[PDB]
Amino acid sequence: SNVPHKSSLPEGIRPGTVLAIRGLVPPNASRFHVNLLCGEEQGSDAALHFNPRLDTSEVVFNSKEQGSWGREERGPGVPFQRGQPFEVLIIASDDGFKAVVGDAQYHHFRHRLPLARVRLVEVGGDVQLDSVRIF
Amino acid sequence: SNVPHKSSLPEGIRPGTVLAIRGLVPPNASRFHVNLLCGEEQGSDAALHFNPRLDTSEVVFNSKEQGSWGREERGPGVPFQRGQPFEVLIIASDDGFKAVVGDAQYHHFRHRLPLARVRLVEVGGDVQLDSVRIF
Repeated sequence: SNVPHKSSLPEGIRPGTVLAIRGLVPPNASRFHVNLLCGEEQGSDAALHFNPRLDTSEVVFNSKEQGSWGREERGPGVPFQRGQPFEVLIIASDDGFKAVVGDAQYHHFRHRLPLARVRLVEVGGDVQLDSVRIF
Repeated sequence: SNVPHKSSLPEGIRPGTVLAIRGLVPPNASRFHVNLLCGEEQGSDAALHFNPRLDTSEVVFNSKEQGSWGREERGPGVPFQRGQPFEVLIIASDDGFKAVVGDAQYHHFRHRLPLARVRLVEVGGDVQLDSVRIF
């Protein structure tokens, strides 16, 4: 099911980077995640934690700095559902991350960590990954 | 007939703007183009001219400033096919525009004109335009 999928970013990501994720939410999915991490260690700091929760019908955005999670932000409802495919874009700007779902602007997450700290993209949880691409 | 499509950019563009163009090349197409223009008058500067040419089997990149073109850049082959649909992403970064065709980055066009000058997207030529979206 391609999970957990990891994409190393040796030179980081610059403003104007597009992370395109396509996949299927399987019929009994609880939640999956897309993490922009600062290192490969267990529990690495996270510039972005993108967490669709099918079981609670929420989409959580958060960061992790010096080992402690920030305050969660929530998007406007769950634009995913079990047994349906999806296309997500996570777009890095100078100001934050834009989440696009189903070709529609979904949520904007202001930067909390420096963007230059990102070195790894991880995708895992209850998702059957079609493709992960980084432009 | 066959008038160029125009979309204005109210807030202009900056690092992180993504221009998503989906369409189809007509079966007897010669060429089509996507322009990032700096104004609404005829002949205004083009920060980016993206010009797939089916008749000469190439894709030409260029810029226009005060009526005169610049140095032409070309990409590896032509990832377009007469009669076939396509998806193009033009991604504004800090050092240039990233052009994605299909599922892969095709060319990097380093900025020649200031990014803050772009105010209009124009698409013309032999192309069926299905959707233009700015994220």
